[PDB]
Amino acid sequence: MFEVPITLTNRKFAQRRKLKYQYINYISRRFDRISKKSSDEERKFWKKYEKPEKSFEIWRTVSSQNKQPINKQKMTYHNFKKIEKIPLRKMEIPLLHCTKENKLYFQSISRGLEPLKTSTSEVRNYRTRHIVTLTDLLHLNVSRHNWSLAYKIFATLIRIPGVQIKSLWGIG
DNA sequence: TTCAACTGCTTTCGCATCCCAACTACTTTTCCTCACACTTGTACTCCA
Repeated sequence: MFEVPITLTNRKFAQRRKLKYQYINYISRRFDRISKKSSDEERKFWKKYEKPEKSFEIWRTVSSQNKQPINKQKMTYHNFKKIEKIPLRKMEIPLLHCTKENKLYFQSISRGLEPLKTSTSEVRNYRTRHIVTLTDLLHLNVSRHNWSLAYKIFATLIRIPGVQIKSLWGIG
């Protein structure tokens, strides 16, 4: 349930985000050439946005000049399936080089259908399996205001290698 | 018959642009663990 302090990575997750952010670069360019009639591939993505670094989300005052008139002309299904088609053409040949469940992912996440499999569950590393165990027992006693026990879990969690700042300072 | 620059000399011992590095990333090195499609009979009756 609770967040874990692991620097966990797998090839199926390194691909499935890269399989996603490779695609998004093409469909972003395609949206602006139809707006013109009217290469890490993820390092290239975040150059469109400013990472907030103070808050989670870049919140912004509103009663100011950051306002806009509402755009009138809206989407339809006929324009959406023709603006995605040419990015869906070029994507299909790297879709057969990637693994089929990464390929099952991008087929599923492009029609809606967010993933229901959370990444810290199938990792099965036996050391992360205790790091997932301890942090769900760490928060559970802090939830239950049991402090001599949640001390003991927290003293044991910081000694297991690979744990982060996340557990460290927050519940001081 | 004079003005104005070129001129060597003050002491006496001893003191005294190129490289490197940081951290976080991404990647390669491979080795190990199984599945996915194909096929002949046999089984349960099928129509003669």
